[PDB]
Amino acid sequence: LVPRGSHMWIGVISLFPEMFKAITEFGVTGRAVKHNLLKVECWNPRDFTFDKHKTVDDRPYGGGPGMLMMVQPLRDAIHTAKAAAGEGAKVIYLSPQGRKLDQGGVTELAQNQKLILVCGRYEGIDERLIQTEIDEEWSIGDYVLTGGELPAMTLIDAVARFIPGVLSFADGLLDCPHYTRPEVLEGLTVPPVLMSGHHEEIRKWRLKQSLQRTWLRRPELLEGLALTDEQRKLLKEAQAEHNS
Amino acid sequence: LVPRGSHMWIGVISLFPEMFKAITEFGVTGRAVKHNLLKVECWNPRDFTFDKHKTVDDRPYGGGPGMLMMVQPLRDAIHTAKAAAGEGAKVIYLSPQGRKLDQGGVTELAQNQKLILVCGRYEGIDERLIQTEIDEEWSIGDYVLTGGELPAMTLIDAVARFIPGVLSFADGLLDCPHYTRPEVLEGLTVPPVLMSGHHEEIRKWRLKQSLQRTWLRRPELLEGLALTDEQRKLLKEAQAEHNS
Ligand SMILES: CN(C)c1cccc(CNc2ccc(C(N)=O)cn2)c1
Ligand SMILES: CN(C)c1cccc(CNc2ccc(C(N)=O)cn2)c1
Repeated sequence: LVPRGSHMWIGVISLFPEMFKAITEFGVTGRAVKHNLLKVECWNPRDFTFDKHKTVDDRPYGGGPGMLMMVQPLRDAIHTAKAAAGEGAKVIYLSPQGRKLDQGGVTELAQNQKLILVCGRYEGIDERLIQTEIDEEWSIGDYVLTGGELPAMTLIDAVARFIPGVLSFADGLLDCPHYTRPEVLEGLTVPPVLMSGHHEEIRKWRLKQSLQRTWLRRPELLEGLALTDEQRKLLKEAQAEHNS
Repeated sequence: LVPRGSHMWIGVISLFPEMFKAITEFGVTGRAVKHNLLKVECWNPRDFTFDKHKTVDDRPYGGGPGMLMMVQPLRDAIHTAKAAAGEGAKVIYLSPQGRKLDQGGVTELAQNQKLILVCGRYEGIDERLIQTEIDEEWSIGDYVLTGGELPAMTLIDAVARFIPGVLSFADGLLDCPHYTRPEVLEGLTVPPVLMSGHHEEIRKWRLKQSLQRTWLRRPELLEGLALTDEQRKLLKEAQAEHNS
């Protein structure tokens, strides 16, 4: 009954599929799953092992302190996910060596109706599997985590927001400050304009604050933008008041 | 019995504390928790409400489509976490408007023995709470998620790796490719040097590959580095071979 149509299917390859309950069972993403706007399906390489101890790691050629994902169980899990996905599924590997995710990249990834996310553990996966099985390698940021599961979940959450029905950044700026009750909090008052009921004055104040915040915190983000006439004016005003 | 000492305590304020099972119950972080190297303690603003329906959101002054976290339950939850933490706990708010996390920032945050992480939902929290309760505002990347929980979990995982006992980036470079069995995979062979047993040749090959990979994928990362004599040489060699 809930209108889908732009529903999204996401296959996940992970040694710890139960981690994905954090997004499939709670909040907005949990609702998206319940309403069939989002489907997350997990395959565990451990289920594709054949030895008694269900071995899923293997030693790197050339030595070193780390292990890699064992090729055969991982490869078989990926092939099974691909078979379930059918035609048109893009296979994504999350790693610190990948293309850096930003909101633009999220909107690009969100254009896919089917994704398969491969979650590496240990020191990652065999380079030849990346060559033969992986379409795109992405990073959620310049830091190292214990597995690709949190990055995969982060990507799912980010793209889920663009699925119709699931739900100032949209303009490439940081957001303005927001206020709610009470009118006075530890001596700090709400900006009078927000309680004026003057919608146009409130819009312009918020936009001016967003411009000022972006300039002060992330000035490089401004360089990437072609500001509107109005934005140029409000930013100039904010900068003048800062130097005043 | 497991040596701790540099153990870390992390308080979390979240409307969905059960999401944090994804890190406290599984993998390396799950082991860290079991071994008392890492403690994660959650407070839910819903438990600090007094009305019949346990209301945790509130309307923004000045209108708009979104809601904010209700101040009183959130504020009381934060104060309770602070009381439990005692002296010296840094309070962190995760938002897209915060300082961008990278590995350097992770190592800085990891110097804290106590952290409190505040997870915003809806359109975030009252600006005056950020002023009065929050020490530092951090972002895990330039994208928007449905809540601060995945960013909080991402930060916990990243900093947990620096807790002694819990466990090429360390040099500011991307990692080299790695290989494991089989020797031939879909016609693709393992680089002969990795099966040569010549440790010095293998080290230099890996370093050269890391330099080449960083140059090709993330050249800006190289600008931030003062390369060693050896790194300058191997990078020059890799670049020469690319133009050859
Ligand atoms: C070489 N190595 C340690 C490694 C290689 C691949 C995957 C993993 C799993 N960890 C991840 C994955 C992604 C990210 C990210 N920033 O998107 C951070 N951590 C580790
Ligand atoms: C204004 N707004 C929508 C908002 C404001 C604050 C928090 C939140 C919760 N969502 C988050 C949190 C952090 C990150 C990050 N990149 O670290 C991404 N999403 C949303």
